[PDB]
Amino acid sequence: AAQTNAPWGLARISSTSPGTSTYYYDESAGQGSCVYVIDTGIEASHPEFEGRAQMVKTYYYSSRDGNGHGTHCAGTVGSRTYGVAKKTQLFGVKVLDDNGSGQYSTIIAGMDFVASDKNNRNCPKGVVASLSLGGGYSSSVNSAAARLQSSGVMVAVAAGNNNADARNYSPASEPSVCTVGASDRYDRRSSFSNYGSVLDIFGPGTDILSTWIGGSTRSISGTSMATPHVAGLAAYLMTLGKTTAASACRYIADTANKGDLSNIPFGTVNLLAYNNYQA
Repeated sequence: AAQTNAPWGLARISSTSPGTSTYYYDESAGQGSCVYVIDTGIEASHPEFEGRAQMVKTYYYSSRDGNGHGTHCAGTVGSRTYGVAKKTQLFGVKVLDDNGSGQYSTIIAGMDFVASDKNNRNCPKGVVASLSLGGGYSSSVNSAAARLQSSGVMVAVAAGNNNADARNYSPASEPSVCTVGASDRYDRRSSFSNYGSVLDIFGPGTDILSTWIGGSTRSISGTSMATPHVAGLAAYLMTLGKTTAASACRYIADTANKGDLSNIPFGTVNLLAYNNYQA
């Protein structure tokens, strides 16, 4: 399938080259998979989600996304226009308040929530969790991420926006999950992107168009935007049968565009997420 005048990032992870604007992907489009978006919520009513988004948990007075961030990430995962995996099922877990902040205890609870809740969902093609959040190093946060992964969920987490080594942030620094840095439309490392040996992969993160609350759209930047590209890609590839929740990060690294990014510090992977789709 081909989506013309796609957002650049969608075009990028189906291309061996930057600078194109059509997204190509297998029409299965992640159908039968599920991706949890652990964030500020999701505006499920957005036309862009087509009935495939739902809130399943909140820790606050509402499960509505009063921020927009979680809605944007969800859109990159699976919205009809802005999403990688255009037929996945999207589940919102609001660990972050409408100001975009959250206690680590709450985030940890959300992670263990997802590890259990998947057993209450129909996801025959597999389960992904996307975590466009983080703060300073916490072993208990990492451990929760590792449990969720261990439980059979493909965990994708943002590297962070400090232009520093991701080793000092959680859950970025958890080795067993898939830590995602950010790149721009010219295949440069995003200016803010964290780096380091604990990065697994890069995805598009600068000037990423997606859904926003109030039925809207906007372009923003962050490793928060890169993470759901990889989360969606995982779900898409699991639906294709190509990989599993346990092996998808590795598979994505294996099949990445290699050596194409600039300003990747020595010791950091030079791998850009790529669906290897050939129509």
